[PDB]
Amino acid sequence: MWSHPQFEKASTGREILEKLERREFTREVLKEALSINDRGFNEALFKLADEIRRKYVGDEVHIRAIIEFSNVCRKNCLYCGLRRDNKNLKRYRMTPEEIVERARLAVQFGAKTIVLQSGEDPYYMPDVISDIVKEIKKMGVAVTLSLGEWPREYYEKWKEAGADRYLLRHETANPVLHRKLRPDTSFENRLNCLLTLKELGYETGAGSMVGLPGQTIDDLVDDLLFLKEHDFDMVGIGPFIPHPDTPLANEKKGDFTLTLKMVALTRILLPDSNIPATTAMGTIVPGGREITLRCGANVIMPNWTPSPYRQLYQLYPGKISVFEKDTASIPSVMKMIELLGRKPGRDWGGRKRVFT
Ligand SMILES: Nc1ncnc2c1ncn2[C@@H]1O[C@H](CSCC[C@H](N)C(=O)O)[C@@H](O)[C@H]1O
Ligand code: SF4
Ligand SMILES: [C-]#N
Ligand SMILES: [Cl-]
Ligand SMILES: [Fe+2]
Repeated sequence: MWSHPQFEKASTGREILEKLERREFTREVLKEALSINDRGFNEALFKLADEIRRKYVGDEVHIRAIIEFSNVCRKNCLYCGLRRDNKNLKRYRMTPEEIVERARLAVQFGAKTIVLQSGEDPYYMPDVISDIVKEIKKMGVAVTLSLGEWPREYYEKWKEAGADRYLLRHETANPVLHRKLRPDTSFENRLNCLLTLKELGYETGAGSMVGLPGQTIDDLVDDLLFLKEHDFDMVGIGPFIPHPDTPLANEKKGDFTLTLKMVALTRILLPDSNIPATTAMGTIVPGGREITLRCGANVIMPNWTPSPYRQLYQLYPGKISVFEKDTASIPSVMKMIELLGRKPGRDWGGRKRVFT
């Protein structure tokens, strides 16, 4: 028997970068990219992702204004502050008039997509959502829904009402962990919803949380390969942020750098996808969204939920700032985009097929 020494780190990193540039996306390559803790490797990975972003989605940063119109949820996900067992949290629902008029104001401020997100709140489902969507589509903008898991019939009604996109983050592709963290449902259900949305012709968004309890680097690799397999139009990635009024209150927070590497690898794997710099990235690090927009992201989703509701959509701590008026976010993100040397989107920013 003979020795078995490891290879030097910088050269291994350079070999990983070469494999990523040649698009040799083996599990071992993705695992090693996620595992290397060298600032200079990571910077090269971010620059690769940024290059691919420049080439295949360009310099426009698309603005998607989010209205979080109800924090009522029938589910009990272990990570989420809106879980039904959290009795500390004041619940609210916006009327259709409040929602439509608030959407009109975002359109006037220049948002070209309105995102309607909520807890899984049966009050609205399906017909109130259809009515709201029809009204917002008259404003000349795209509509994205992010309402959770519903029957195919509901998704079909909302498509006929005019919805363009659906964001249903897959959370984790590990089916054992998924069920542990989402005890009402399953990864199979979540995937069936994503497949139905695609079949109905939505632009479909998935994406995971990074740093969930029990999640490993091998699970993150499976998330990347899941995203690649389905060629999602949008991918929403952010860190898990523990919420004090949930069973996961005392667990580790997701790591910003690891999450940024997931965004970068997602852009490399899916060159023409729409990738937000998520709210959670801005919560975890000051300037986190700006950094993420330099590491492969091309979308920003300012929070347009009005007072007094905004502060109650408490998915995780620190999500909401109440230091400025509730109309500040769209101008703010426009200034951010200008300071980055980017441009706001000129059209609805739908996913295009320009890579291969
Ligand atoms: N503690 C937490 N940390 C980070 N993101 C969280 C979080 N709790 C929830 N989220 C994220 O918030 C997203 C929107 S939840 C609202 C939409 C819908 N009920 C749905 O579940 O799809 C979830 O997809 C999840 O990725
Ligand atoms: S993640 Fe979505 S489904 Fe789960 S508790 Fe939160 S709002 Fe409800
Ligand atoms: C979400 N941004
Ligand atoms: Cl969108
Ligand atoms: Fe988001």
